[PDB]
Amino acid sequence: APAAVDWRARGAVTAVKDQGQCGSCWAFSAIGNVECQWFLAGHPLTNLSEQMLVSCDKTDSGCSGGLMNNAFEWIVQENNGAVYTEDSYPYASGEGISPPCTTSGHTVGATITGHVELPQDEAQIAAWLAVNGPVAVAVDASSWMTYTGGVMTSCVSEQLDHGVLLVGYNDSAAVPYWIIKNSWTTQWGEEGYIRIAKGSNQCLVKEEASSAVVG
Repeated sequence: APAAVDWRARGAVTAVKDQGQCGSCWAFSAIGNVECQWFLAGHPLTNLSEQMLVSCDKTDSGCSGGLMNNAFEWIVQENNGAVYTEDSYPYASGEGISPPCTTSGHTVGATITGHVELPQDEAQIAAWLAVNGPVAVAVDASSWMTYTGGVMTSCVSEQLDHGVLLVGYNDSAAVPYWIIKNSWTTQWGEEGYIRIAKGSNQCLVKEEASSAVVG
């Protein structure tokens, strides 16, 4: 809160997952944000279900893409605020297809009441994150298949195409950076994470930032 915040070092972030061949990054961003906000609201960190969104959220398009803001509003407006545990609705879309939605046989792991859309300003996003926790963001991920580690100091920043989770920042480093959880397994990047320079809208990170509200 200023200087540096890393919510992974606060017990607030679950393990890196794998979206597989499904274009479900929107769902991993939205659920990763809910997992962290649920913990920060005073509940034990629980793994929650991306499959629930890929299969049941009909305001988004399953393995053909979606938006974290639509995903948050589908949970509130159509699923009575419920987010199921990952254990009770496991990921089933690794091959690139979303099975039909099942409405029963699952357990509620978290509930949310709404969502807030954050200012398109990195200093303001950092100020909110420092106090309220991890933020879902959309980025241009064109450069990211060649990311091998370290702080990426220049990033292609043309078109938003990927949704991820901002878990921290460090303004004390040589080049200030953001720390981001991705969904392409631990074999990619720094054990599934990436750091990009902060303060110059690298990869269009300030453009579409939002968070679920629980309470």
